[PDB]
Amino acid sequence: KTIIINGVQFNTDEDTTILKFARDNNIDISALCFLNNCNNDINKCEICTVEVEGTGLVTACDTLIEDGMIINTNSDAVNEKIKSRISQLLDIHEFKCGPCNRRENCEFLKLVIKYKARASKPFLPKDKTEYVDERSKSLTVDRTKCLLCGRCVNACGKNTETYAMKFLNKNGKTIIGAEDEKCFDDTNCLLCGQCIIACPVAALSEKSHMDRVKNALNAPEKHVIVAMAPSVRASIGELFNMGFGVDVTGKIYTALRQLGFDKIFDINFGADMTIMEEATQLVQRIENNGPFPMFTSCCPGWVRQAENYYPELLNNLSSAKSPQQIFGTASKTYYPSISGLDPKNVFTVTVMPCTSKKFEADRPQMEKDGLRDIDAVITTRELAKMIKDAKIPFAKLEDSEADPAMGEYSGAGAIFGATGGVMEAALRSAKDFAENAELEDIEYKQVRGLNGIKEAEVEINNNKYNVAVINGASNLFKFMKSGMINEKQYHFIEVMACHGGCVNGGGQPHVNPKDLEKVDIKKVRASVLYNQDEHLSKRKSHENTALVKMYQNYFGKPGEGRAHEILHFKYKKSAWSHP
Ligand code: 402
Ligand code: SF4
Ligand code: SF4
Ligand code: SF4
Ligand code: SF4
Ligand code: FES
Ligand SMILES: [Mg+2]
Ligand SMILES: [Mg+2]
Repeated sequence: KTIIINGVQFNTDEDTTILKFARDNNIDISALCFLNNCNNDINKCEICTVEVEGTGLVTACDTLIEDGMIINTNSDAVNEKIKSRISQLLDIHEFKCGPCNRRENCEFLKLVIKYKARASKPFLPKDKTEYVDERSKSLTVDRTKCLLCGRCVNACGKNTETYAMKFLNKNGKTIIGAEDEKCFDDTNCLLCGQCIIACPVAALSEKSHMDRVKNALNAPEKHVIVAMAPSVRASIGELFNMGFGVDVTGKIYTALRQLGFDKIFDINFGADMTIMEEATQLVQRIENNGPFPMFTSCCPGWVRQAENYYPELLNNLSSAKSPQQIFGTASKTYYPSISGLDPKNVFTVTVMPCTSKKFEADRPQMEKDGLRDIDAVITTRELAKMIKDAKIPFAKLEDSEADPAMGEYSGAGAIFGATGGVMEAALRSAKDFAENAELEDIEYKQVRGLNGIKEAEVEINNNKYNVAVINGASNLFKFMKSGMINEKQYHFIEVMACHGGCVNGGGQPHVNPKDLEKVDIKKVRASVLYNQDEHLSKRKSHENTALVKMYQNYFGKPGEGRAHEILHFKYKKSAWSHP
């Protein structure tokens, strides 16, 4: 219980690692491959090296403290070891930060500066083509940056339990990649991008849509609509040193105008649309007394999980399009009818916290009359890069508002970005629809928060119903495999692939791992959303006035006829085959 670190004595009953004990006691220990409570078991980076008297050099991140330990974190032996390991990394690292997309927030660069490290022989490949894989609609790899730290492999395992990201033996050398070095899209990968979030450097990235967007903007005849996800207004401010949990909605609208977008709408409008359709489908099922359960279908990471692991549930998914695609569909049909635009000249761009959204947008059948629902999807990070490249002073911009026709949104739509958000929003409408009433108690705190699996009983029209909120792809696996699905009859289930909801999406700003233990990123980003909900006068999707008018004037009644024909999408399992 007694340990000495750099000459300082501590008394403690704690059972923890040297790294965690030292950092709790404000002692600096560097780390690289340690993240998500694990390190690279096979190829330890050893950046967390410390000296334990009587033992030698040990890795602090996976060595437990023991009574009587005398530890030096900053001896010559230690600093030369760490510097040596960083130098070896530089030997396989294309160290050219100028045009690098992690230039502003790279963990490796920070370590190189800290230890004054240099390559024993600079790595300068002639042909990066063999190092880069951009076949995916969603994820790209640049192995000239890869430190083989395993953080993406561990994060895939931890977050999704698919292990789609693996170590591979290629040409007799170790790389990371997909099963058999396939394109990720052709594997059980969810394209959720949690591996990207985990990456300390620029080796993993989103598939860029930025030139699709800039081309559309500069095309004379193109009318470029832009619309951002719920999570974007709660996040993007982090990349302009505005801190965490800042609502920057009004600034984003202003910046998008300054970027030259022709119409400023909002995906939250599409969220209200999804609710209109999905809550209607839920009431339909309640009155048909089936089929049950109905699952949400707005998360393309979860749709891919269902496709790849549970195709028997594909017919249990709501046929309502996701906020992105339903908005997109409306952008090519309703929007011209109220604007005069030639549908073929409309180019619809979304801004998402999500890499999987790019795959969804590019699904061959997400189209009508030769017109894509969505033409481009850029991540939070990409929009930040566009803003910085345009030299727009984001933090000092005035607030503007969205164009109302497809920009208004309710508080129900606003909270989509948090785990349990869709559930809560959908219940607010379904209850009003089924009872043909406008109920006052609308908050469903039971489905909120970061618990991995959330259940609640709701009563609708003198009948009790069972709902569940699955928070993260690994938790969907747990729910199903453990038979939790069978311990009662579920009627409506929300699934999000990313733990925390879209606020923790694969397209979101990276956050430093130590600032990550300072701030709960999942809760602080979500707090912006719930707070908008609390202060909006319209808190149900079906009270959205521009939505109501669009339905009254163009689509008709949700869930039926026109709305069904246009605003819905069904996923179908493959017929039985041998082999
Ligand atoms: N389409 C859509 Fe969604 C909405 O609204 C986003 O835009 Fe999400 C967010 N934020 C993302 O990415 S998707 C999963 N449904 C919940 S939130
Ligand atoms: S990954 Fe980091 S260290 Fe490597 S070139 Fe990019 S910014 Fe520089
Ligand atoms: S995108 Fe998601 S599922 Fe695919 S390798 Fe990365 S973490 Fe795993
Ligand atoms: S892609 Fe990134 S997280 Fe994965 S091993 Fe390479 S450097 Fe580490
Ligand atoms: S939870 Fe949100 S960000 Fe994550 S994969 Fe699903 S839609 Fe994308
Ligand atoms: S951080 Fe401890 S071995 Fe990598
Ligand atoms: Mg370990
Ligand atoms: Mg233009």
